[PDB]
Order: sequence, then C-alpha cells, then structure tokens
Amino acid sequence: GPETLCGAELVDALQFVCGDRGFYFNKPTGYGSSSRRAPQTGIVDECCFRSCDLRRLEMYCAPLKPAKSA
Repeated sequence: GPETLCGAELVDALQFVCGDRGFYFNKPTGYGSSSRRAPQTGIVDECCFRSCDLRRLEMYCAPLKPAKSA
C-alpha cells in the first residue's frame, strides 16, 4: 500500500530489498517479449504511485524466495 518512491527513489527502494535478495524488474512482465501478465501492474505503477517498501517490493523487487506484494 501507500508508500511512494519515484525514479532514483524507486531504484533505492529496489536496492534496500533485492540488493542482496537478487533483482528482476517485473513490470507486468517476465523478460523480453512479455505482455501484460501481472495483476501486480508495473514496477513503476506500484513503487512511484502506490506500493514500495521491504514487503511491497518482492514481486517486482525480485520475487526470488517470496512472492510478496501488498
């Protein structure tokens, strides 16, 4: 939920979780030619407008051990 970090701040957000936990920028995406395939909505869509933090990154922080967003 509502914790808004944009641009540089959104990178910083990503870092403070997946800086150790491993990265993967799930937009509504896998990687490459990947289409619309996450109700999660978007990396940017979340972190800059709604959800980013320790919990509310993982899906798009990267979801490597926990599939975690809220």
